Amino acid sequence: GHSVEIIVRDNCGSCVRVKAQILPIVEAAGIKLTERNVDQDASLKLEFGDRVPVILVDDEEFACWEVDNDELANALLLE
Amino acid sequence: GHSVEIIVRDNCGSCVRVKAQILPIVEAAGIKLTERNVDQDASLKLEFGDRVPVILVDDEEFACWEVDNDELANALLL
Repeated sequence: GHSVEIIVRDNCGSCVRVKAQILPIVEAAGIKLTERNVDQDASLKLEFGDRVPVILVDDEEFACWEVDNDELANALLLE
Repeated sequence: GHSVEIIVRDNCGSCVRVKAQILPIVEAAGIKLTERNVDQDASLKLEFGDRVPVILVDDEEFACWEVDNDELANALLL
């Protein structure tokens, strides 16, 4: 089994979208997703504030991020 | 004209994976992707060290990231 936690902040559309994207996968694993907010726990603002939202798997920051290749292509075809 | 840089650290599989994922896009644009390593440059570590890999387009921090659902599913479901 694994634990999964998302670290979010207030007024964070990216936080809400990432949560909605991962919920089916976490639920398929039989896991309860936990959520902590850097605007409530300053210890977390200090540790993670520069890169929220963060996903923790087994209480370790988990690298499950990819570049949007269409947004990257769009930037490169602009003058 | 454009530049693309990836900012990396040593022994980071996520840096290698992202570099491979973006390489065809940078090369479709006739651009040569460059690479700088925070473990070889202390200023660069101060700025980016805790959130590599970072992508710079025209020297600005590219913000359009998405969750890799299949990578998370792989880690949790197998």
